[PDB]
Amino acid sequence: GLRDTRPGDTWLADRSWNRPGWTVAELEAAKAGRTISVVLPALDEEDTIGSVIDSISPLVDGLVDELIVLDSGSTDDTEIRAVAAGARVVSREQALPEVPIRPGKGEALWRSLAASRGDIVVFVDSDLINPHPMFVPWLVGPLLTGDGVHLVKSFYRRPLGGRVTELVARPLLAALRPELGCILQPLGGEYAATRELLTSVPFAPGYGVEIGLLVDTFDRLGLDAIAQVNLGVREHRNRPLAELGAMSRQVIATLLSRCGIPDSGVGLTQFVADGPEGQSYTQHTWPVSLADRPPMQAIRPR
Amino acid sequence: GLRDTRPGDTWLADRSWNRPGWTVAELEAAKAGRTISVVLPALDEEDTIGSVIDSISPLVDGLVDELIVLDSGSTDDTEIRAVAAGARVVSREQALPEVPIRPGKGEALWRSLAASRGDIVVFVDSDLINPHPMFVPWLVGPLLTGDGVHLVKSFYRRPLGGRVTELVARPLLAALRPELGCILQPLGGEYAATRELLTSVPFAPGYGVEIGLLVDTFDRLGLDAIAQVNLGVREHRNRPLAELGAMSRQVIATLLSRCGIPDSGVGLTQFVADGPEGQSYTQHTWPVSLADRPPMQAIRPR
Ligand SMILES: O=c1ccn([C@@H]2O[C@H](COP(=O)(O)OP(=O)(O)O[C@H]3O[C@H](CO)[C@@H](O)[C@H](O)[C@H]3O)[C@@H](O)[C@H]2O)c(=O)[nH]1
Ligand SMILES: O=c1ccn([C@@H]2O[C@H](COP(=O)(O)OP(=O)(O)O[C@H]3O[C@H](CO)[C@@H](O)[C@H](O)[C@H]3O)[C@@H](O)[C@H]2O)c(=O)[nH]1
Ligand SMILES: [Mn+2]
Ligand SMILES: [Mn+2]
Repeated sequence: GLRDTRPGDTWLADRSWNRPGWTVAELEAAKAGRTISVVLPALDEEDTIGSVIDSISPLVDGLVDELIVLDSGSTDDTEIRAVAAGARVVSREQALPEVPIRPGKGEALWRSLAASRGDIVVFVDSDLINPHPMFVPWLVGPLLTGDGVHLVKSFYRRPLGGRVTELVARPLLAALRPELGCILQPLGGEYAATRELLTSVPFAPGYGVEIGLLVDTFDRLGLDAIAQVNLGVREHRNRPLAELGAMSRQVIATLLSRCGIPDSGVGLTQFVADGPEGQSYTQHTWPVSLADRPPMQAIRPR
Repeated sequence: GLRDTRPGDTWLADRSWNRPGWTVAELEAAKAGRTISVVLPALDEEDTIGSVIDSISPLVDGLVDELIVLDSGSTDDTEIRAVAAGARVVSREQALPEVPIRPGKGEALWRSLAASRGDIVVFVDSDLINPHPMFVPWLVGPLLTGDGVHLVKSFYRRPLGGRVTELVARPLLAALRPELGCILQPLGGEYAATRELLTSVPFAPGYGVEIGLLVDTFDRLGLDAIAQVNLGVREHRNRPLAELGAMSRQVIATLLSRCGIPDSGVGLTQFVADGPEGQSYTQHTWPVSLADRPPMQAIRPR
């Protein structure tokens, strides 16, 4: 199965693979009643976002019913450059105005549930350098085929998550939810899920949103509702070791909470070397949230 | 305090620093009755070990009462090259013959308790490229000064643990034992402890030995028994991402166990890309142990 896989191949819970022999035109006919929304979380991506949107543009009005970019309060020219790419911009404020704004990616995705209409929601990051046009078709594929799959996770390859995936998320999963050891990229920003699922689960804060979702899906619906799809090659912003430490802490906090383990709520305090010889250390404490958002069905029922 | 630190500076639990104004000759007079043993764990280090031993050689017969290299079953010429460096070689077999051998670094250090005699034991890794001669004096310093310190941990700087320290150990500590957030390098192979402490605590398997020790020390004796000392510059073997994943898993397993959290015992399964395009994946499952060794006082009481 994993001895030969092509960009598009689907893996089911029961160690079974499937090669997709359809087109964008074929999947659209397999919809019938069900609608697809694509959401792009964005916090200052004025350089990359244009190219991201253009790859998805031809899908709109056909397969994709609506393309939405969720603005996490960008201070640069992201808001104006997204419109010029032919995308609809919805900020956190207008996505759900009657609930106060909280920082983090988890919020953005949670708020986008209220902002979107589609029966199926697809998330794609807006910092992707050259995304392949077939990304969205590949993610929706396993959902349109009737069997009871609610969450589609993607796996990718670095060109010629990263470290945090391989050292934090995956080993911790092996320790706490061993069944999810078959997930290759648990913290993948590119994934698709049905509204029925998304609106019934709580949404983890910050960078904990993905791993929270994965575990929540597995705990309620079992492994049989989760599928994996090969995308091929992924590339985005190169995060410094300092940032990765913070993200790890949030991934830990989110995963520990989903497993009924009390997390301290104490932020990761880092010690960055000042001078060349490491003569002194600058103390840096990243914030960590243990506050989930309630299932959207509790706030604004579809 | 951390605004200006020199190689040798000691940090106490109560956020207090001390600059060591003594020599190797001065500390030796401050011993009186108490003895020091230095242990070097070694599993195939035939290139580095000679240089490691030579740095510690002049301390023997004076400050260091005995220098012991604990052989973890090296297949190369480590066993013969260690003797030629003027070091005493004790394998796992002869360190404690009446207990069957288990693989991993944790075993090596546990067995070395039975093999060593000193009231104070100092551990230094044998894969260190150019260790500073003052390493051992710096580690024993806070122990010889009477106040109730039982474990001395070192911090270092990369030249011009690594990732696992910063992404796994430290954030997880912040989550589970928040007080140990002030520890800079929790997985440091260079450290010193009193026999009274070492023989009363269980010894974690594999690369979990250090973090297990740190937590066990903190849980029983509190933060007041743990001190930190600057060493300056450290360098060793550059471990590939695959290995680091395994180590992380063991660090997690060990830390989770010390916190009364049940670990699955399921090994981390990794997916390494085969070809250039990542056309297929090779499945690789590292072993993980949840088996501590009992306190040495239970096996061979000093
Ligand atoms: O407060 C925020 C922070 C980020 N983002 C957006 O989310 C996407 C991914 O953010 P990024 O910081 O680049 O994620 P990474 O640091 O690379 O972390 C990786 O792993 C995370 C943990 O699951 C995922 O959330 C990410 O998609 C994935 O890229 C980007 O388009 C951002 O604009 C927001 O909308 N709001
Ligand atoms: O089964 C083993 C494995 C290793 N070692 C020795 O232990 C030392 C450190 O091993 P290494 O694999 O180089 O450690 P790292 O992968 O670099 O891990 C870092 O972080 C670990 C987690 O605490 C510490 O054990 C290490 O000292 C520290 O170098 C070396 O002298 C080895 O010869 C053994 O004696 N037996
Ligand atoms: Mn990114
Ligand atoms: Mn090493």
